[PDB]
Amino acid sequence: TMKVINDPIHGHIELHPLLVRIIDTPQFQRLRYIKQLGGGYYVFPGASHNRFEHSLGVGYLAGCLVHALGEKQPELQISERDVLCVQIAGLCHDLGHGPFSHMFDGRFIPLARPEVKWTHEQGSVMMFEHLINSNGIKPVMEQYGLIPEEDICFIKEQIVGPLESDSLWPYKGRPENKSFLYEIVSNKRNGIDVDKWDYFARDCHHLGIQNNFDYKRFIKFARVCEVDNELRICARDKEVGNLYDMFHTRNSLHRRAYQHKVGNIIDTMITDAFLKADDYIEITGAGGKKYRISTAIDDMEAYTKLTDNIFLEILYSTDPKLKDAREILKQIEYRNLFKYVGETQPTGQIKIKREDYESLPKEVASAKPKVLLDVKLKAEDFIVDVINMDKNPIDHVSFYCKTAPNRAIEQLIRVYCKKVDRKSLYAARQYFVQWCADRNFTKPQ
Amino acid sequence: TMKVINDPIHGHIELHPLLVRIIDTPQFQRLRYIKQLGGGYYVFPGASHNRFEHSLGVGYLAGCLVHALGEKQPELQISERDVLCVQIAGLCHDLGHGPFSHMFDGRFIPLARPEVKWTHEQGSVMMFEHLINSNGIKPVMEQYGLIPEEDICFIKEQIVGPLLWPYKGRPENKSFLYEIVSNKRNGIDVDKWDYFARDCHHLGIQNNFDYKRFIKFARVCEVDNELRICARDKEVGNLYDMFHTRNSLHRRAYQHKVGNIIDTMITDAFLKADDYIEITGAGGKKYRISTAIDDMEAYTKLTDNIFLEILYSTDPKLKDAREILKQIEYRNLFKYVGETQPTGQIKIKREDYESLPKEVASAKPKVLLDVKLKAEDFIVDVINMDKNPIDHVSFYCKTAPNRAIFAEQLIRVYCKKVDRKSLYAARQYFVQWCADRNFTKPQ
Ligand SMILES: [Fe+3]
Ligand SMILES: [Fe+3]
Repeated sequence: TMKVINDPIHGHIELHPLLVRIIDTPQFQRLRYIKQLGGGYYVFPGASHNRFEHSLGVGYLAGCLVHALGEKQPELQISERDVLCVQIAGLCHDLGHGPFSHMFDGRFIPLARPEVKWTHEQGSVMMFEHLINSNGIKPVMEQYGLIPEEDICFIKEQIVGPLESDSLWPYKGRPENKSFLYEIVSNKRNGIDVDKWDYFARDCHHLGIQNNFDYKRFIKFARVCEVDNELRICARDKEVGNLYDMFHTRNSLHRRAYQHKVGNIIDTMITDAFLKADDYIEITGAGGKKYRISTAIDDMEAYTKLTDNIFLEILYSTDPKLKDAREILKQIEYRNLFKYVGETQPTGQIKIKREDYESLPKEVASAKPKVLLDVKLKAEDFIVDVINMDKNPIDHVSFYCKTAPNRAIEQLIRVYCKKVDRKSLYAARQYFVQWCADRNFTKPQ
Repeated sequence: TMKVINDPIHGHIELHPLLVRIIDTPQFQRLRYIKQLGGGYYVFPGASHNRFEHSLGVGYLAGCLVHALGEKQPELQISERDVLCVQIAGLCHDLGHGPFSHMFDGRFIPLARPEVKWTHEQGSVMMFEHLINSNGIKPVMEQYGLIPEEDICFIKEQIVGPLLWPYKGRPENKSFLYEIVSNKRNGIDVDKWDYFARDCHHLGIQNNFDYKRFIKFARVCEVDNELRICARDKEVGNLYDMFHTRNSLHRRAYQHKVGNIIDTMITDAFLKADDYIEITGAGGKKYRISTAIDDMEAYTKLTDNIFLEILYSTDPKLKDAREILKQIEYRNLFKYVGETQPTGQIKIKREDYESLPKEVASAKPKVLLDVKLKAEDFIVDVINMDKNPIDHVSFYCKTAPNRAIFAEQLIRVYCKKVDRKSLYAARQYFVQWCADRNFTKPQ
């Protein structure tokens, strides 16, 4: 039946039946309720897009890439099984994302369970297992040629990396003669996945930013080529221009959107409300076990029901135990947001870790501003946001000469105050410039 | 002093402080949680847009058009007061929509409370009143030049209509101001200019209308001694493209066969939960999905979230409704039986919607069947809609500027039993019904 979907970025998108059986599941439809840019919608009206449309776009591009490669280089032995496998992986890369996307894995779980190590990617593999175990997708895979064991491995390894983790070949879903396949959906080495292609295009389409690259061109002029004796997705030397444009694009999206002063403040605000509500909201999981926002990631049956909905559940609650949290959201509505204090950077290659996120506010309040301050602030009154951004650009990308196509030719720390009196704002700036100095961080300007 | 927002459609929208005060309220922010195409999102994966962005765009377009009209025609005498009122009309236009937009007032309320007469436009007037009274906006309006009495009247009339010049908000010499946010005559208002563009941009359809061009070559001319907004002859081309865009959107999106079934499925889950869903209102009064339209304190909290409340619900009372929605996830949707029209007959009325399923199941298919379906098994979807329009438009010529120059009802039937035998029985019942109701013969 090959269902066709009309997407705003990719136009008509043909979907194989296995891809549909997966999409039409509770586990997968969950992304229809998780905004892609998270809190960015409270700054960009156009950012109403959710992770569902993204996951579809990534599946469509991942397949376009493998199929084009296999058609131009039959030697590579790219099979239709491989095509379908890469498609499913790109279709589930974000299946593990939580409410408001990055807010959840980058700031919420870190401040809620600092001892835990959670990643949207780990979550993706776990939800994939849940999806294929709760919707009997295993037999459907066999029916369409896939080899369940081997192929499920291949897909998960495409989403999270060598599972079993100067040596040899670490993957176990596919051999080394097909290494290039592991570079389509997620590849931070060259920093060019098909995921980034879709998210750049779509976040640009909806946010209002101009997209300068043309994924279609790459897909056409792409070719597997030998680099340091390894099969790698290379591209013609003429695409350098397009690549630079793509990097420009990436930079613009980060500066104007992903690192937006207010959008990030609204993120820390929502996170605060969640933390204040974490001891009261109940997400029912397996066997009725009542998980919490922070603990729901331990039972995929509940993480299925953990979406952006929680936000409104909080806003519309009557439970007095959720007043604190609810009022934070009410603040957002009225636009009585946290007040920006300053911005600093770690020194050297130091990078603050998630396990130490909860400590940052306290260190700020425990500082001793030289000039004695009238008002004394406490941590609870402080918010410390750590913004991560992921090296010369085109030098790390591989290229091939058209005559011989087979061969080849970071952290921002922002401090915001929950109090708005001119007084407390001045005191926060003092505590902040101190924390920077006594932790050896750049001089706030 | 201002407040620039960045929209993918209009670009850099500048927002006057009064507008920003109206926007930053729980009442206006509730529109960030009501999808525009409602059921469409389940068919068009990029139709995730909500009414909030639409509202901002209508506000912007309204100001763009009035301010320009006045700049070129000072004779008309348009004040910043008029612009701020028209702007507010644009913003609050949709304040009254309900869960999954047009589904709420066009099918759910009519099927749960046939006796009631609720329109989203009425609810917009109610929520606008609630907004300005709950967030002390009246003194702010006075601070920026408005006359709360008259001006709120002008805004409310601009949304719902009159209440021989039938308006108390503004006099007749300013009648053109009432054709910006909603002109039911020429089908040209900024609410359409926006929703066309934005919907096209999220659906994957192309929009060939350059609203900027109209706003440019647009002036106010007289017609039958009535000041109206007319376009330049050089815009006919543009207007034609507009009229195809509309049709395209209607044929391809608004009237989509599955998007429509999915909507009637949503309404079926809401109807199976109304009695069990509580919405705290004024004074703690608990309201139901179908009664929150009576108290705006409750209505303010009635958004699409209700969809996810039922889905994540554990109350066994809600199980039935949960299953309906679970089908939408699993894509085990209602099946399309057929379509018809009431040509040369009386049009179907909302108060009768509820009654329809039983009529269909009461039909006596001429050839007896092996399967007997029940009224609970049918779903009757009445699709209403609002000629050669380019003629209904008014036009002017540069030389002498001052001077001038689709079906109505679609009844569709879906079946819940999806086996062959049942769908066949359904087609028989439906054909019979169409016949003994003198409705067009099902194709
Ligand atoms: Fe992604
Ligand atoms: Fe509208």
